[PDB]
Amino acid sequence: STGSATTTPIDSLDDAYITPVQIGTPAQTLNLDFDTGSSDLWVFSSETTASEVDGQTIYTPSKSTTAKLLSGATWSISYGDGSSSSGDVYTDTVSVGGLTVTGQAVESAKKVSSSFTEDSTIDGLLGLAFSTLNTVSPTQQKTFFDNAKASLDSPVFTADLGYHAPGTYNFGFIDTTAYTGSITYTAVSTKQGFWEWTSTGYAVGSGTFKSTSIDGIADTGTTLLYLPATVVSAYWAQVSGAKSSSSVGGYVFPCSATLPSFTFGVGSARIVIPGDYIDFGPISTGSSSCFGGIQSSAGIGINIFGDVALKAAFVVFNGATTPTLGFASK
Ligand code: PRO
Repeated sequence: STGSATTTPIDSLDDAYITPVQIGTPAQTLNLDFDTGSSDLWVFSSETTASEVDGQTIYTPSKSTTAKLLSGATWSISYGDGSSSSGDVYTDTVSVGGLTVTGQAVESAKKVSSSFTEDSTIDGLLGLAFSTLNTVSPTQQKTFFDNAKASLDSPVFTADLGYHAPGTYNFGFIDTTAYTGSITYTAVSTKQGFWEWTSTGYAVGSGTFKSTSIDGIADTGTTLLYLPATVVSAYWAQVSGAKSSSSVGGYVFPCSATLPSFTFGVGSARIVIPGDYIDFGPISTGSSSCFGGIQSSAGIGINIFGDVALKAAFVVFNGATTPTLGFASK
């Protein structure tokens, strides 16, 4: 089997991407944030505290002939941005882009934090990290990808995120028309439950490439690129007027600037992030200070190749017995 679904930015800054997912029978279509940095499939639902719902489409298990309460199971998750959600669990039929899994754990939110309530475009998350991170207790549950795997033509999914444009998540096949040149594969560690890999270095604009190992995670659910303070300082030093602002919460730069590109290494390959991708626009409406798309990971504890980096590439998440990550230009 295979699946193929279009993923669409939620706003003009590509803050996140939503992908339609069919849940239950008859289908209830919810727009989920596919997140390679977590392992829970959770939704706004008929159980979500009413005051915490503001425009989202909800899953109503009582209207699904295939929904079953997973008795006694609960879940609770906190994300790197401080947001959180929790609730109970159903099993139901879930389809993404034509690929169907039966008996998928669908985690129904009873409570969500304010950032979720305030984002009316996101009806929940679909986790694509390793199932060892799944938060359901007392019986941990599998991700959609892990449940789908045995039916897939090939044990892979691919992320092809757009810059200010729709893109695609494919399951079970590599679309050889969706990238240019070759795909370069690199080793993954699952020790922390993430798609964790080691970049071979970086360059700023037209500068020389610095060979240096940077361990980090491929995370479609994080907007920005978070790298060591040394690397980030070297980048912003090339932008006149750029500085780190504790009041704003990171690097800002004059909106009149032209940003250099940023290159990261994947083995002997090089992925170039255009300067435009690194511009996240005014810090507040009408400001002439703009927020940077490359930020320090120093306060986070892990480097994160988020959407800023990933949308510059066609990315293969290879979930074979020995997992790997592939990157190609596009
Ligand atoms: O009552 C049940 O089975 C689920 C688990 C606790 C909350 N709701």
